[PDB]
Amino acid sequence: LPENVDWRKKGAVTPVRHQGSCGSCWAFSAVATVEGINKIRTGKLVELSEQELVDCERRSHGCKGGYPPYALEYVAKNGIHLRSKYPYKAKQGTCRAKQVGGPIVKTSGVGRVQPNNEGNLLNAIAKQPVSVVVESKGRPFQLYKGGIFEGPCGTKVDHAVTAVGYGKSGGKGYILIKNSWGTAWGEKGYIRIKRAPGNSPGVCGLYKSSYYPTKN
Ligand SMILES: [Hg+2]
Repeated sequence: LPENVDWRKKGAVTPVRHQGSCGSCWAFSAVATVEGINKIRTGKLVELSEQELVDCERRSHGCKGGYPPYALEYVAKNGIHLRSKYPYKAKQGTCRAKQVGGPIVKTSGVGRVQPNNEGNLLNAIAKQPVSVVVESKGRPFQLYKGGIFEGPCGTKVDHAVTAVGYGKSGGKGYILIKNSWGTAWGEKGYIRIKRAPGNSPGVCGLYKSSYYPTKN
């Protein structure tokens, strides 16, 4: 695979956002992967609506969490609106998907990374942004303000974020994660999580559950 990939270098990653007052990480992560395969297949970076998935993705639970593959299923069946035509309110509303103008971004299906294995994950990352899970409940994670993150954390994953790159940095393997906690957190909104090698739940269960949208 390439030894280092950064989708931000590619123009495939939109600015860091903030969830505000809502458990919508599932939606923000599915959004970010969909922006990325979007820019990769079409050349156009656009920002898409997290609020469409909070209000319309009925299998997820709004502002009380959700599941990145369901969201990704949602986009494959229904496509998904411009963040500007269906703006983010940080609470669960009724689904307005029908009433919103602008172009729909559409995908065709969902890719499941075979979990618990480093190279499977990077093979996916080396092709596009991937939705992954992490255990975020640990103080070290919530107070993370930069460096290669090795824990401590457990594998009780509770938070969906987006793998937007991976690489080696003054010799450690990491994965480059876009969080949705604002640019105040971590390295201006990103985290570099230590790569466990081969077959592993990953640092902080980083390998336990990886999905991406398929398109074009
Ligand atoms: Hg979360």
